[PDB]
Amino acid sequence: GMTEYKLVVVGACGVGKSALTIQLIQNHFVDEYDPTIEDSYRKQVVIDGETSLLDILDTAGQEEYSAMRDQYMRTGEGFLLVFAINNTKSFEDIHHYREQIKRVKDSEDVPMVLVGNKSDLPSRTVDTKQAQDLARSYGIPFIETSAKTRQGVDDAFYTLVREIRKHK
Ligand SMILES: */C=C\C(=O)N1CC(N2CCN(C(=O)CNc3cc(C4(C)CC4)c(Cl)cc3O)CC2)C1
Ligand SMILES: Nc1nc2c(ncn2[C@@H]2O[C@H](COP(=O)(O)OP(=O)(O)O)[C@@H](O)[C@H]2O)c(=O)[nH]1
Ligand SMILES: [Mg+2]
Repeated sequence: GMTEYKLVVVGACGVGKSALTIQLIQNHFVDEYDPTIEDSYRKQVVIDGETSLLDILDTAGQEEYSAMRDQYMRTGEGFLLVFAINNTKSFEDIHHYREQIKRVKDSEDVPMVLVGNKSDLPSRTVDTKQAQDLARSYGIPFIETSAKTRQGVDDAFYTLVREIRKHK
């Protein structure tokens, strides 16, 4: 059929995973989205002239790391590592998410993008420099987003597709 990318949105509770997903899919900001609901949504896009379908998995719920769940996560082709720029713990968590993804994929070369969300807030506690430097050490792109204003949303997901398209 037509080209498909499975993109998995990860990161701590409350960082804006669901809001980023729904902004990408239907261009509206959701204020309240149940943190236990993990759903996927598919969107037709055109990225660098190539039509494709993005299958976006908005991860949620309990943090349980089992063989079956690992194998399910392994079906993701690229991962958005999302933290919130006003939540230092969510940034500290990022390496844990990354290491679990590498483990399940049996690869140190998995397509990923680091996303600092909630850029519209007055309350930053994570410096852009620190997140850029982390992403550089990982060899992956860094995007800042606001699911509220939509700034950076398409850049984050389309950058992740472009990372997948490099992947050997
Ligand atoms: C407040 C709820 C919420 O938004 N979230 C909890 C946090 N994660 C949800 C998804 N999750 C798991 O399902 C644990 N299993 C698991 C996850 C991964 C990832 C790191 C998500 C890719 C992998 Cl690779 C394997 C397995 O088994 C973690 C916590 C978001
Ligand atoms: N100001 C602001 N609030 C946001 C943004 N993204 C998410 N939120 C709010 O942050 C809370 C958590 O968002 P949610 O999408 O549920 O995060 P998730 O737990 O990672 O799925 C909600 O009240 C959202 O409306 C953002 O970019 N800016
Ligand atoms: Mg959610």
